[PDB]
Amino acid sequence: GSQIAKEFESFLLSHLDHYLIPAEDVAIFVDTHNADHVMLLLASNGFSRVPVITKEKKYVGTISISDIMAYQSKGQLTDWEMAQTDIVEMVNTKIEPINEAATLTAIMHKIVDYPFLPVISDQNDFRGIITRKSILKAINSLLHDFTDEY
Amino acid sequence: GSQIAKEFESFLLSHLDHYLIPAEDVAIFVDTHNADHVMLLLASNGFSRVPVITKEKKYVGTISISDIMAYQSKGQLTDWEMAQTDIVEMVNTKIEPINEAATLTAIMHKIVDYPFLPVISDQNDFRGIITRKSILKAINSLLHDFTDEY
Ligand SMILES: Nc1ncnc2c1ncn2[C@@H]1O[C@@H]2COP(=O)(O)O[C@H]3[C@@H](O)[C@H](n4cnc5c(N)ncnc54)O[C@@H]3COP(=O)(O)O[C@H]2[C@H]1O
Ligand SMILES: Nc1ncnc2c1ncn2[C@@H]1O[C@@H]2COP(=O)(O)O[C@H]3[C@@H](O)[C@H](n4cnc5c(N)ncnc54)O[C@@H]3COP(=O)(O)O[C@H]2[C@H]1O
Repeated sequence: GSQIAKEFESFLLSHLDHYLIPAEDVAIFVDTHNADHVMLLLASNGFSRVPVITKEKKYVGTISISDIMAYQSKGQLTDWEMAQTDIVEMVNTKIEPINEAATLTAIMHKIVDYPFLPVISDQNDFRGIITRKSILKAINSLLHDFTDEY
Repeated sequence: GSQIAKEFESFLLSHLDHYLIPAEDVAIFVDTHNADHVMLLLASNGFSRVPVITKEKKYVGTISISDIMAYQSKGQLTDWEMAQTDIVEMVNTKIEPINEAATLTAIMHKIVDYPFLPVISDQNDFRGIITRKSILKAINSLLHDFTDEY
């Protein structure tokens, strides 16, 4: 009864960096890379959607193969033309990044609509991502601790 | 302290049907439908991956636009040829469906690797799906109840 409630206080008031997949371990795209090779790398990494950053590691947005395809068809561009265009042009900006100072309660409410959230500093530096898998793993470790009592 | 632990017992020992998105509300494909229109409907529903069922509502597998594209390129098939082929040929069978009698602990451990799980009966009837969003919403309602005390 007692130890159960405090484990939740220590969970709810815990830091965001406990659940973060650091920027080094996040497959990203530099906004100046060509679109044809991005379509190629996305087929090799296997991720449906990845973050887009600048050379200074500043957050721009996210990209998927769908985004690249929508741009090519909307602009009627050829395959060769795409290999001469950078990602900036077709970058998705719909996902609003979360600050690294964000509460875990604030994470819980946002991660219900997003498979992942990109994490930024106050100066728009890319810090990594919060995935639903990371949060789900944290919930499972917590439940693992309450099955110890009864 | 007291009311906290029982809410978790009632959560952990709860039925799967509390978190299920019933079969009626799941966008599916009938295994005999043409592949070209499936590529079309997948662009209208917006789901990255959906279940594939038979006319008798028996579970077959799942489909995505990637699966359709991989089949067309691997078989070198033309656009018109795809409109004359049914989904059965390119159906993904990697996701193992969960029984409707499955424990919520068993759900927790499986939903960490899968955005969704297709739910089946003992006779392979499709019952619906368990999404990560459904589980994440259930965790949030639970945390909402413990913030009431302190
Ligand atoms: N290489 C792999 N090995 C093992 N399991 C894999 C995997 N690729 C995908 N999955 C599984 O599929 C889920 C959805 O993947 P998706 O690529 O659509 O969606 C992913 C992707 O868009 C992004 N993501 C995850 N890890 C990433 C990373 N290290 N770098 C860049 N983006 C990442 O976050 C979304 C949600 O991720 P999450 O981990 O919660 O959930 C992942 C994970 O459970
Ligand atoms: N039309 C829409 N309206 C609002 N939010 C939307 C949406 N489409 C996608 N999302 C959001 O994106 C998440 C990942 O979507 P995705 O299409 O890749 O992946 C989905 C899709 O493959 C499947 N799914 C969810 N609901 C479905 C349904 N009613 N019929 C068929 N498949 C469904 O389960 C996966 C995980 O679903 P989940 O709900 O946890 O997570 C969803 C949801 O949070």
